[PDB]
Amino acid sequence: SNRLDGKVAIITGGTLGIGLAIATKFVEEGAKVMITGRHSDVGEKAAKSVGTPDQIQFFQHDSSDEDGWTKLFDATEKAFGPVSTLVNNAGIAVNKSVEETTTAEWRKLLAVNLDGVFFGTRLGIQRMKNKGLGASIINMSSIEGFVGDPSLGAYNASKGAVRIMSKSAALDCALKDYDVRVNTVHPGYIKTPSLDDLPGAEEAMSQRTKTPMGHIGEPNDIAYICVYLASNESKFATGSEFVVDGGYTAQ
Amino acid sequence: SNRLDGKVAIITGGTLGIGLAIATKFVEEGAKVMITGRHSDVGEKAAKSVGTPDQIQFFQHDSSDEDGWTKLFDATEKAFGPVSTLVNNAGIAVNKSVEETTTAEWRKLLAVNLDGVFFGTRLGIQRMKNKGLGASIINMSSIEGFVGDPSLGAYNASKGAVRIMSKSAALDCALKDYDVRVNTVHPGYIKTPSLDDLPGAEEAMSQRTKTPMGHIGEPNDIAYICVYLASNESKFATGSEFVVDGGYTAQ
Amino acid sequence: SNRLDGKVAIITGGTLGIGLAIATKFVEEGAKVMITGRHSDVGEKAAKSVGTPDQIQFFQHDSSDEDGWTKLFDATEKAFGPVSTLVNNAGIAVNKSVEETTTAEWRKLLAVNLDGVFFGTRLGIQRMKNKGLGASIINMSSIEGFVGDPSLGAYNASKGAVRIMSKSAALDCALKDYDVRVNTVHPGYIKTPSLDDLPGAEEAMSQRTKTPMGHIGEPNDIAYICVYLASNESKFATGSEFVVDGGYTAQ
Amino acid sequence: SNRLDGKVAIITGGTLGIGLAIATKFVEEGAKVMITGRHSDVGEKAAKSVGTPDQIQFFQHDSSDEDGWTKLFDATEKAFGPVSTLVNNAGIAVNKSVEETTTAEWRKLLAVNLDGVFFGTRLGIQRMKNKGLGASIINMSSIEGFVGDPSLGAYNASKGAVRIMSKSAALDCALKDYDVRVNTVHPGYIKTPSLDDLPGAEEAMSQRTKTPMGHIGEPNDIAYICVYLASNESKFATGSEFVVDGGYTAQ
Amino acid sequence: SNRLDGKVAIITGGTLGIGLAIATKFVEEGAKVMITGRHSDVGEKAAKSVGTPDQIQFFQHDSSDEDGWTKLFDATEKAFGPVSTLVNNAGIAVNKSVEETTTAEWRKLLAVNLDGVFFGTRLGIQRMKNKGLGASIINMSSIEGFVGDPSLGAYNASKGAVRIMSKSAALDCALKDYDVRVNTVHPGYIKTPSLDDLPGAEEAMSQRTKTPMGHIGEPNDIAYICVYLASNESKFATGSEFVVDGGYTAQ
Amino acid sequence: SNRLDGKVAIITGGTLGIGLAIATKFVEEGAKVMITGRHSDVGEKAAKSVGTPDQIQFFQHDSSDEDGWTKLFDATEKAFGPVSTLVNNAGIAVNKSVEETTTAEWRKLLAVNLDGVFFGTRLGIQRMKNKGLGASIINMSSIEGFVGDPSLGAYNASKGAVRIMSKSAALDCALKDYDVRVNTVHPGYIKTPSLDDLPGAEEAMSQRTKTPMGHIGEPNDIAYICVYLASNESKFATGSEFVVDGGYTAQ
Amino acid sequence: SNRLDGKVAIITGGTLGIGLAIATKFVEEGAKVMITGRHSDVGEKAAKSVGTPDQIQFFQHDSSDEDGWTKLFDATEKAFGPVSTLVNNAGIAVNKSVEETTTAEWRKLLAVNLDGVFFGTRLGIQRMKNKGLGASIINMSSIEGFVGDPSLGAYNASKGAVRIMSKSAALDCALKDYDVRVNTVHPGYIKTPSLDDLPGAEEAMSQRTKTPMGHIGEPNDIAYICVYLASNESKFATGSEFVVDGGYTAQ
Amino acid sequence: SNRLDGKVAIITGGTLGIGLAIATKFVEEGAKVMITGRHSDVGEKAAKSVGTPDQIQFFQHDSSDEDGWTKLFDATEKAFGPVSTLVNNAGIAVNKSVEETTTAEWRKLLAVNLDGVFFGTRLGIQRMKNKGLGASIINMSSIEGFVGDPSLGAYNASKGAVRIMSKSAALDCALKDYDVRVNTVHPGYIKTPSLDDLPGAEEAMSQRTKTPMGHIGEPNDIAYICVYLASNESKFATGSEFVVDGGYTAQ
Ligand SMILES: [Mg+2]
Ligand SMILES: [Mg+2]
Ligand SMILES: [Mg+2]
Ligand SMILES: [Mg+2]
Ligand SMILES: [Mg+2]
Ligand SMILES: [Mg+2]
Repeated sequence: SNRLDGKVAIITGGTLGIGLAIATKFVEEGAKVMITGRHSDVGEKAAKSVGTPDQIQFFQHDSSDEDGWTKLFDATEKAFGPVSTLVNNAGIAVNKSVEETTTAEWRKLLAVNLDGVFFGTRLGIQRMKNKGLGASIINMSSIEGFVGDPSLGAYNASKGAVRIMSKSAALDCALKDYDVRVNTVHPGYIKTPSLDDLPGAEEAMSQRTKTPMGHIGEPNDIAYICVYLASNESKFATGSEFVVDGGYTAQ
Repeated sequence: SNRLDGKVAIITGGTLGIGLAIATKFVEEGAKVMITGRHSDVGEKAAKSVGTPDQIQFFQHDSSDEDGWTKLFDATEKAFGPVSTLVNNAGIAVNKSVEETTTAEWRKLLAVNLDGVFFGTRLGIQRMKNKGLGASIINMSSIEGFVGDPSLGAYNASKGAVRIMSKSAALDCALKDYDVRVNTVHPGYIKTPSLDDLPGAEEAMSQRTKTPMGHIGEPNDIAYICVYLASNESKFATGSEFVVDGGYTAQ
Repeated sequence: SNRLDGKVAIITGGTLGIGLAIATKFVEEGAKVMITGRHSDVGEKAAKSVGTPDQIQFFQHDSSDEDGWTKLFDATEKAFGPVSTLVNNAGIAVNKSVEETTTAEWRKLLAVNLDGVFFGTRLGIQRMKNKGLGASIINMSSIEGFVGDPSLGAYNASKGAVRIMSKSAALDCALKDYDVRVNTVHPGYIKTPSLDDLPGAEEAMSQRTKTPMGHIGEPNDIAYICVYLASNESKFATGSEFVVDGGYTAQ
Repeated sequence: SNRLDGKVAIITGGTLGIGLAIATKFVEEGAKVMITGRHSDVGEKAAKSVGTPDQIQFFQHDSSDEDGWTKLFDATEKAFGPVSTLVNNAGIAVNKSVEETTTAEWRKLLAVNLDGVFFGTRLGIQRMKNKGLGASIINMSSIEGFVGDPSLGAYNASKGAVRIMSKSAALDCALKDYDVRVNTVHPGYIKTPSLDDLPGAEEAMSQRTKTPMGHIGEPNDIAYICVYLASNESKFATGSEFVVDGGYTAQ
Repeated sequence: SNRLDGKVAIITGGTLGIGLAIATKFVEEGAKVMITGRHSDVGEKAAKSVGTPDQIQFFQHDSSDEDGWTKLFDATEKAFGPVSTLVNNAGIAVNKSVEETTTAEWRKLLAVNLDGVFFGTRLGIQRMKNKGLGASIINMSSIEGFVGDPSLGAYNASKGAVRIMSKSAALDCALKDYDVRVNTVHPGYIKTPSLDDLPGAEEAMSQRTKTPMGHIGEPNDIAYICVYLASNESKFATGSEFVVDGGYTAQ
Repeated sequence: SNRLDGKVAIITGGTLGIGLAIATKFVEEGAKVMITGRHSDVGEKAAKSVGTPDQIQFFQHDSSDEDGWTKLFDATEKAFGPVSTLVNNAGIAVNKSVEETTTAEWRKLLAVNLDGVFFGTRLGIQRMKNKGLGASIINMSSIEGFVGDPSLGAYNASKGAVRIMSKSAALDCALKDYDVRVNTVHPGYIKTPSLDDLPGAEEAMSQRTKTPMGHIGEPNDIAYICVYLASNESKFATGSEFVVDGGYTAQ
Repeated sequence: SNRLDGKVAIITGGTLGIGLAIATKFVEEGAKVMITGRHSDVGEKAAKSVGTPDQIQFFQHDSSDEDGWTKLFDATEKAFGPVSTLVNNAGIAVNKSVEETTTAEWRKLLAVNLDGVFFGTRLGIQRMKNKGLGASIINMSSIEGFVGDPSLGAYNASKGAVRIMSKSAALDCALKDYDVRVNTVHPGYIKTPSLDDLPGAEEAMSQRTKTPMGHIGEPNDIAYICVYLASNESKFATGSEFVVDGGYTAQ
Repeated sequence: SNRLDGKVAIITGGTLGIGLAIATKFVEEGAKVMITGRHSDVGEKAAKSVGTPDQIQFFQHDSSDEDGWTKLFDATEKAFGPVSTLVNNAGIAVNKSVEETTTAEWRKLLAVNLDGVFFGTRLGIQRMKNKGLGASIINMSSIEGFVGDPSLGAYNASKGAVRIMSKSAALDCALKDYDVRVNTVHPGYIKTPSLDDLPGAEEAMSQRTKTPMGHIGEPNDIAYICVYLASNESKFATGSEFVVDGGYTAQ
């Protein structure tokens, strides 16, 4: 324990599901955390349920709002000191094939899943570089950044852009000695509130033809791999992809 | 010869460089072609230099214009009959790291390199499916869809989105028996007019630490692989990536 | 036509299935060919069925026989002149998991699928370099060099070694200006005699959960991609992997 | 701490370099360990330097000795109880291109780097399955299982086989509910004694064109990622590849 | 009473403030109403507080979502029959001068105040024309569509676009005999929840130099003028502007 | 109904056309009315046709007679109690351009259309202020107070003066807390007897280039807008212009 | 310079304030001018102070004298040739609300501000039409022809009539091809002798709540806009209003 | 002449039509000018045809490109010194009713006609304020910012936003003593290259029912009014609208 001693972390969309589990384990390991979300009653209840205000707080912010990113970092710095860790987790999904995707659907999904991650990654580098913090940016992609799905058109493009954009960021901060690492995490199917939104997807993706283990994962499975990437145990890991999918992409 | 017997092809950005070479070899192999571009004097001169109006014509169209895509297909169908082949080639580049990319730069590059390819891929599936044409959509990505470059931030995201979005399209048309194939092509550094725009990039990317062959490629190197993917010799190839880079990604 | 003008090619295991199709299309495109195999009566009948002795001949040779490789190159050079093209095609498969694979089974498969390809690649570089031939070595891997299968343990290991060993050879001949290219081809499931070793594989791999097109391929699907790699159209392609699998690895 | 509570681990080649660091961190986290090697005086000194005989012991064994693998499991089970974790770490390297590799060199490297890993993986599945141990087999590959190097011919082939063979094992134990996970670790260049086999490799691979961070790693960088894969935090990770290379493969 | 006999109305942003007052008086006068909003708990409570489900219901919808507009009209038609009245009320404000407005602020405000009104006005004409319904589209502009305010830059542009765009719509449906009227409403300062968001604005805008009446208005003041424009008493009014501002624009 | 509960209204020129319709609807909504005119036999018949003497009565008075205005207010107050509402409606028109207007024509039209409205507005403020009546003065202007007509010279000037003079009165009664509101109504072309003064005006102004609806209005179209302005629903409306013209001024 | 080459202009009330400045700039730009006024000693001194008798002269005339208008045109034509330009500038103001305006005050102001402008506009059209002069009539209105003031009752009415009457004249001379243009100028508060009629108006109208620039204008500000309207640069401008008020009417 | 002595002006879209005429007259009056456009051959030819490089130059720039605005001002400052005048002229049109406007058409027109004008107005204020330059921003709206047209939906909204946004800018720079004036110009129909794009619109808009003068204007008609607004003759004019339309809006 205390594998994240002295760290200051922002976690976008950390009030439910995967992000909420990441926040819980981060606090358990010594970090001070700021979770974000769009609904404030859910968000404040989530922060209080994990710990005290000097351990974790909430900040209402839509990841696609460019102006909010500056206020988010200022607030976190004011409460806990300089930020050392960023988890770009907030994202959404659309159940459409490329052929049947409306232009409205296309723009709204990429505004969050791609533009938002770019806004945070870009400002994270500026604020955390050259400060001896052992900085780490963790961008949440997916197995849909490796393989395609016939009814996840815009989502496939979303996560593929994230996959390769982070490699470019990682190289720039390593060649320039910024003391910032960038890595991507690729979950399989995990039981979260948003997966209950796609009816019957859990049973379909628990078949052996899809997930060889015959079942899907839990939010803590993604939390543990991000503790590794946020801690100084991973000080030699940058620009790499980490897959936790129960065998999905192995076949 | 006549490996593309009876085919009807649209090639976006086919008035210079890589696209112009693709158009030349397509006509040489029996196809009827419509090249697009933004400058009309250059475009008409390019079409006439390759062949007669019953072999190839020009259509002024910005790939990021959504309304133009419908008029482009209607014009090509009126001149040559139903379209069977689409090459999503038009793209642009920005010499910026993720840290130093303005939001304006970000939006303009993705409007062409990602939104445009999506507009054509989406409408191509609708117009070419279920017609016995042996249809083929060829999306131009890059080696920057595999590896990152520290000063090609938005470009890396552009080509990564293209890489995985085409896999989703390929699966949807195969599971539904659409008679449409989708594949991506990943060139290395090729001597084109736009590469002279980035000063001294040719000599830098001809070092052995970058391109093991000690030199860069020519536009015909990309033309030949797209004749294969457009012809019926590749009738079992869909959702795959084809790299022609002189060894860049092998090390 | 005559895309392989003036080329001299060795094709191991060219008396059945994929190799016989490669040999057929090579002769049709102007090359002169020497196919190998272990049974000589089938082999002589195979050569005669494709063309006349001044177009194609047969040479009895076990791919795992190290000393025979020198006699194979000497015989082919004597009949047709200096060899310019090598296709390491001969291979076998066993339907066993890693847990239940005997050491005897393990050793015999790697002797053919790995040692044999190494014997040919090593001597091919020595014999074809620095002669202005536009030489090309094509090593036959598989989709099983990309993904795993629970009942193809030793076969998976063989084909993964071929995938990465060819990258090393390709880099060495490019950095040293040898005028030799090395590339790998990765077929999906193809209807050949070798499918009798995997009982029931055609029906099993024709499900949509396996091959999205709902069917498996034919030997000519692999022949056409090897015409491209053997011809000078691919003079900028080295160290790359080319997949023709009907969508198998895209999901 | 005690992230490896109650685990029993075998680490081949755990008397130097990476393996010794894995053994050190395993004991620190609660596991009981048996390290192997060929020289017994160094091995006994190595075990004693890490802890007491009830924490860690040594067993003289050549990874290529098939019969010794059964005695290795019997000895470890007798001292500590049933084995739950296996790290196939022992390996060697040779600085030779494919063109200039002797058959003797080829056979000896694959006997250790490939046959040895196969011997352990095969018997590990048999001995650890269906016992509620939360078993985990970690096979040591490399970045040379992803990209090629012009002077690592046989080493590239070895490590590529390990990469894809482990996927096959992982799928078999997940589809059959064996309670065994299989994953591979791919280190970059790490300062170990084994670097004396590649002369001048530290200075060569510390150029920015090779490792973007401008330096190579230390053995503890690989130890921490193997603690994650050996613990139950990774219970949803199987058949995956984890890269710790300082940015090497991102460009 | 029953001045709106038999009418079916959609009111965007009708769960608070001005829109909520419009909805209340509409139901009181015989109309059947569907109010929209982004927060569903507030929205459902608002609908129930005004009347029964056969008088008024709620529909969660962001006016800037183009796809939602079609579902909004379908839902209202399913519950109450064909829609006859549309009130484009939802809007937001930003306290910035033109000089100090960020591009992010600019785009977000116009996405709601201009794009949203255009989406509803465009689809309203298509759905309500040529059906004998006595249709009426009421677009909510402001006094800031007549005069400027030094710290309401984007808002001034928002409401000015609405003012003149509705004139074009009104003329098109009158020249074509569509039986659809379009008019704009221009409130002064009204005590609503969003006016409490701009601190001290109420006291500042209640000075006689600003509002000659020495006080600001109440939500019912805007409700009554929209009952007139929705009823058949205004059957000769189209393309006109109606100001209720307590004298603001008279001086 | 009873939207004008307890109100006492004077309507000049209420024996024909627009004024008679205003009087009719005023009584229907609870007000008690005194209509004026110059011919007494028509006037008495008009009053009786609308209702009983305790609802509406007639008073012979020329709007340009200054002394008669005091007797008009005294008579109305004696019959119904204190007056709360005034509609300055009486007016006439002449079909002449500025170039060909006689001074006699000029003086007579402004004596009625301007001097008369001034006489009533001035005395209305004096008599109705500071009595808690919710007083409202409605001055009848026209679209000819907004745009010009080449053959309505003197009429244009009259109606433009009314438009801006009422703004001045409205401001004075709001700054001084008089409890009196002043507003103007601007009708388009309405079918009344007064159209005999403009020969052929109905057919001329019913062209689409003039009134977009293709027809002119009826007197009730103006009556309804004056019910709103006379009732307490408009208690926040003062100094404003309300146009009911069938789209005339929108183009 | 000489922007008014060959023009002959009458300027009513050109012996003080705004008119004297218009006369000064007119002569400087080549026009020959006749200024009018009621006091002849001031008028003769004013003419002499601007230039010589062959450039500018004086004519004693009260703008409300109808018969004098014919002698004014005859005198000016005799001295300089046919008149081409008329500026209806003479006007007066009274500081009274509508409620407290005497009928005597009302009649005298409209006799000058309205009847006088009508007398000149009517005869100007008759005398200047159809002579190729490029004629231009400029009627002086005010911001008080746009907005109301609580203590400028009769003045507001005068200036509103001028605003709309000039539109009617402008249309008549354009539809009939008279070669006469009519336009209005609307000044803000300007420092002139006429400000003694509104006591304290300079300090009152220099507050930022009134004139945003914090000061009032000078007579030359109005002279320059009348040079444009009198010259042939404005040959496409007719029936329009030109405001020079320091921002007064923008808020 | 030299009414624009010592001024430095940027004119967007000044290579054709209205802007080209504005540039010509500006140079004639002493200003130094930088015209912008998208086509560089047309643009350079336009600059040279008006004057020498020390009088006028060209700068390729799309007004909708946000990044280009900073480079445009820097270039003009480098060639001529600090900029004092900005003319936001570049705009485009779409021939669609609100009902039949595609979302693509809507976004593209507003990107130029509204976003572009905002980009220049915002940066113009920052660069020209508080420098004693007598700065002037002239925004090109239209008569379609006053009245509507049934087939100019997006254009009507474009010009209405411009009309009211400039009022807000004018007030902010006057209240803060910025020495910057903002005004809008509203042309009628003018014969330009883009008006020949709408076939037969010239004859339709030259009818007396549309333009009372029976003809349309020429580019110089708009040039002259912008010389007035750019010169110090208009130092008291801010936040006002200037119409030159041949009587269009007067009826
Ligand atoms: Mg986008
Ligand atoms: Mg797969
Ligand atoms: Mg690399
Ligand atoms: Mg009009
Ligand atoms: Mg005002
Ligand atoms: Mg917009």
